[PDB]
Amino acid sequence: QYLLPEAKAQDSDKICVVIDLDETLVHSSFKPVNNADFIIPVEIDGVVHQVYVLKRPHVDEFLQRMGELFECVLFTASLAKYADPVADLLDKWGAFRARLFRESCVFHRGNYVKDLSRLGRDLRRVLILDNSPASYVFHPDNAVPVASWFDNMSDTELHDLLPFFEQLSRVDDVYSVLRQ
Ligand SMILES: COCCCOc1ccnc(C[S@@](=O)c2nc3ccccc3[nH]2)c1C
Ligand SMILES: [Mg+2]
Repeated sequence: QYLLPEAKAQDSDKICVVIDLDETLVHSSFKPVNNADFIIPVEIDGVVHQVYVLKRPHVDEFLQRMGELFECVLFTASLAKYADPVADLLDKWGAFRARLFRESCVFHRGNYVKDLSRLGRDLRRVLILDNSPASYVFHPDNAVPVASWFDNMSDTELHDLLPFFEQLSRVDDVYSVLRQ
């Protein structure tokens, strides 16, 4: 059975957007970072290591606005033990109606593929936002490309992507804009 429960009533009419974490919304690292947005302690084989998390610019405006426009789902290749605490801390608005992690990805030809068909949502109303063209090899026509973000604090891509999602949020069939 499908990766998601049935949409709640607030969410059923909306387009479902699958959103990536790392290098899409945040960039985390084991190397200490000086003025970090948050620091997550992560237990790895019994030893706690600090993870230094930087937020991509305009991520707050971005997530609060997508949480309105869409049934937003976090879908990352990372492990819950790291991604859940990052989410609790980023997601100030209850934007993510679900969280999917490494076990929900398909490992295909050495890549973590987000298989939109296991989602349980009509595919004409599913979008995937990911820095990584491989996570959507199976659904290239459901995808909004975004560049990988590491630390460039002049980045404006989340802000610049918003009027396009504003338009997508209203169509009956995303393929009518993307093209399948
Ligand atoms: C001591 O290093 C061993 C790493 C074990 O993996 C873990 C475990 C917990 N947390 C993290 C933090 S995160 O930066 C991260 N992003 C990733 C993207 C792809 C694959 C693994 C990833 N891991 C990682 C990478
Ligand atoms: Mg990524």
